[PDB]
Amino acid sequence: WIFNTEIFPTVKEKAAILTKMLAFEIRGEPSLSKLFYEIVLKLFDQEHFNNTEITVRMEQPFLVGTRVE
Repeated sequence: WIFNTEIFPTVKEKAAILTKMLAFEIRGEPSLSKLFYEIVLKLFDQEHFNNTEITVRMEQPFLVGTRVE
């Protein structure tokens, strides 16, 4: 979903569906959370001075991602 451009009309729906994936470490699933923080890290990889993300990826899962043991 995230890593391509299409007629999906806004990126806030991608943001709201990806921000829900912070329950993987709360419920106790390490592998799904590892994949999720890998794709958040890849979203921050292909950006130097860019907004290929939306700015809520810099807000919640980046900051929780600096804590993930």
